[PDB]
Amino acid sequence: SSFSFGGFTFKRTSGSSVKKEEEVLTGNLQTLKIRVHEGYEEFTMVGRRATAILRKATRRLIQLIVSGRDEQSIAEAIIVAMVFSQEDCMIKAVRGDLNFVNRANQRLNPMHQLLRHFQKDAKVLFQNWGIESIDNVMGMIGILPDMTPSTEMSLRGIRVSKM
Repeated sequence: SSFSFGGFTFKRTSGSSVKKEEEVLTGNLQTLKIRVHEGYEEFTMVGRRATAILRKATRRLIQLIVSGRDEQSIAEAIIVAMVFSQEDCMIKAVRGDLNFVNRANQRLNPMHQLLRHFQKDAKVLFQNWGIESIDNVMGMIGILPDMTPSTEMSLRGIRVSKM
């Protein structure tokens, strides 16, 4: 029930999915054969400096609650979750070709390609994801596309659990 992605251990806590291959065009008009997880799943994410609860459906982030020691540790977890979501807006936020390889010169898996692209610079990803008005929930806060806190708005589906 656990696996690694992007520096985080993911643990599925509920749900299930079936893989279906889909061929999409990235935002840079490159073909990419993604391995789409169809179904609704709940996960925890545990990294060195950040943790999260993630609920998602097929190519759709429903809820992400993130905790972390600072804005950029939090940002790291968000990037990973947005890529893992497989959302169309994330695919379309790509701005360069995906040709990443490991030290054996083997091409990274598609979801790794995407993660490595956004790990260059996540600004377009974050700007394109979507924002929403929020309610002022005790112990929680919004996070804006520039990774600063807000009590009025947040990235869509995403909240930060404060200390």
